[PDB]
Amino acid sequence: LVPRGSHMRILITGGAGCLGSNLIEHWLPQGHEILVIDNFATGKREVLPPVAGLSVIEGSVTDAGLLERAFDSFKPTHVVHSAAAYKDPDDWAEDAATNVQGSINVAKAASKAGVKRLLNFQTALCYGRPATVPIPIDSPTAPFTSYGISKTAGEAFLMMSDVPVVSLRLANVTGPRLAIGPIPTFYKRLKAGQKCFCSDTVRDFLDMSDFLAIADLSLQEGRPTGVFNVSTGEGHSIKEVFDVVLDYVGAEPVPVVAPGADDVPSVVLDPSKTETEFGWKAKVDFKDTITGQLAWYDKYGVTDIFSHLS
Amino acid sequence: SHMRILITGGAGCLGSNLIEHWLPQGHEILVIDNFATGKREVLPPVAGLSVIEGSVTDAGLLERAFDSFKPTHVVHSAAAYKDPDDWAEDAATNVQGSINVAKAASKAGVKRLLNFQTALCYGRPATVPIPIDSPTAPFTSYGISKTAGEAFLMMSDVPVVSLRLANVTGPRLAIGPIPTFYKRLKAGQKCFCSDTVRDFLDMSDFLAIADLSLQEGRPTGVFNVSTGEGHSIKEVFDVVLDYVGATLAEPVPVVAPGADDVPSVVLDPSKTETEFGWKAKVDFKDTITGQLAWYDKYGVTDIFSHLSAP
Ligand SMILES: NC(=O)c1ccc[n+]([C@@H]2O[C@H](COP(=O)([O-])OP(=O)(O)OC[C@H]3O[C@@H](n4cnc5c(N)ncnc54)[C@H](O)[C@@H]3O)[C@@H](O)[C@H]2O)c1
Ligand SMILES: NC(=O)c1ccc[n+]([C@@H]2O[C@H](COP(=O)([O-])OP(=O)(O)OC[C@H]3O[C@@H](n4cnc5c(N)ncnc54)[C@H](O)[C@@H]3O)[C@@H](O)[C@H]2O)c1
Ligand SMILES: [Mg+2]
Repeated sequence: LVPRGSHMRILITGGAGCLGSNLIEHWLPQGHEILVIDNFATGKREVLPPVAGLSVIEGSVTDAGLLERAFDSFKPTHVVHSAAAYKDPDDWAEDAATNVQGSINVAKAASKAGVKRLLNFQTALCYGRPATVPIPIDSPTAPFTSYGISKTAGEAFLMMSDVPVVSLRLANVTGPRLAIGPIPTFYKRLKAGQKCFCSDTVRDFLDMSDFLAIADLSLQEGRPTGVFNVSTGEGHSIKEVFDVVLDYVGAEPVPVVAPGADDVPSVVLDPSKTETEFGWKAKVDFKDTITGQLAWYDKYGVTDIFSHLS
Repeated sequence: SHMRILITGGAGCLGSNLIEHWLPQGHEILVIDNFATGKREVLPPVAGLSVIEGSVTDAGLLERAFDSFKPTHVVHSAAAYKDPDDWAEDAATNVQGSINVAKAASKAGVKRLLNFQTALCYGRPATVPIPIDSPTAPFTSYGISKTAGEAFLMMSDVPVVSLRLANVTGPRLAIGPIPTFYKRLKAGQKCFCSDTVRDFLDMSDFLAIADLSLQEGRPTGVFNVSTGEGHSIKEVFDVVLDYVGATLAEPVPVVAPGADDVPSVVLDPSKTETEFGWKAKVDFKDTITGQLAWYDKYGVTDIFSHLSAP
């Protein structure tokens, strides 16, 4: 039915996570039909209320029969692959099963089911220690952690698919229900009057609204396929983030501390090919990105369970 | 210098040739193999040799093998590759299998783990001969899963050597251009050579570096194993023609390489020479000729054992 001429039946793996739930909140009010598959390893049941147009299967992308049955009953036109394992750096076996084998399973099931477009999200950890920052899209993959090695292979399998695939390599995305990293940490700590420390690292940040716009473009028939960096292309230090929080919240000068052994000095993506090929560009700058995150904390707390669905 | 060696994939070409080299020296050897491609004939019931039939994907089986056998050394030679559409098997054997082998070896406190890597990990190289610090950029099921496998092994606390190998020739090689030209030329069938360049390594040179790799105090990490010289498939053909003594009814056509066929894959072994002091001794003509001489004696067979069975 609606939206007229472009109703999607969207199968979203990992739909109970941050990105998944934010996409559901974006698409469901438009009339799209959504099916989520999640094992609740990190995602939350509370972000998936029993509303019309939304179904939820508690299961794993590693379970290939659960997937064939779900693709067969639901008949999606589109797939968003957002399921990932990462929480235990030493559980290589779970990373490989979810991130490699689960990607392969989704790919095979999508191809059989005839889906029009498949959207995957890739961690910038795929680049490992880059030689060039901002990282060009044609830079090699060079992961050196369980999460990066497994995601790298996952993406590589997906790119062999006969289904048109977009894999978005992502900046640190901010928005509703983000509850980890420097933004919430500096916010809670500064309100608690606790000592903060800034890693001596450059990172990039993307506002949820800009993430949503490229996700929309990525699922349109006829649009480009392949791997794409999604960023403003600007990098900001952890200290710069801290400074925005401090001023926002209104509290000895903060020490610049690290970086840890496995911490890459600078990770900032070059989005130039994505601008060219999609005509997309990130509209929300750094200050507004962090500020809107902090504004969300003021209203709902540092929580990962506040649903904007009725 | 007595070794208790656990060899996964020991029924295959490299594994079985290793066993023939090491078992006469008094080493105790356990093989784990699922016989996907390796043959039961190459592993006779002799003193010093144990065979468990099973998969590196089976974490339970592996734990029980490492516990009972207590290896001092591990040679990880198991790989899946035969069906390029069977991504799930490639990922299970090559990624999960490598992870199970790494974890089990770590737990059992092995002195040294030896891995073999396909040059498909390099994808389409930017520089030939391929430097050892070149990126991994695989684009096939076999190259992707093996790349991930090796990367997981490199995260082990056990000392690891991973050898990126030229095309190894020796007893029981029954695939590739060498046996194909030998058989076809003797039968009067038309041959064609792809216009590609490759490297070839005699078994004797392979045994030498494998030996060095298993010795305490030796270097660790990734290494290219090669003469460092490349030869076209036409050059291989030419050696086979002359050796077989055939007369051609038309010149061999040299044809443009396939879609997925990398034009030139030759490895630069300099770091291996620097750190190991190893250098490949057998030149191209002698390497090809030694393969053809083996076929003259035994035929193109992968079931002839050089071990003396009771
Ligand atoms: N949020 C970011 O800024 C960011 C940056 C780079 C890449 N990514 C990628 O985007 C995707 C979503 O990230 P997120 O930030 O929303 O994280 P998230 O932890 O909130 O993950 C999404 C979900 O995956 C689920 N999951 C894990 N294993 C599963 C399994 N085997 N079967 C089904 N579901 C499973 C979790 O329960 C979770 O809800 C991931 O692939 C991640 O690697 C995110
Ligand atoms: N021979 C070469 O020139 C060459 C070149 C580069 C890399 N390598 C690497 O060297 C290693 C051995 O190669 P090969 O030429 O001997 O090939 P091979 O096919 O003869 O041997 C691989 C062996 O692994 C076994 N196997 C497959 N899946 C298994 C599983 N799940 N559990 C246990 N065993 C399993 C097969 O039965 C087979 O005996 C492989 O890792 C390969 O990728 C070989
Ligand atoms: Mg092989």
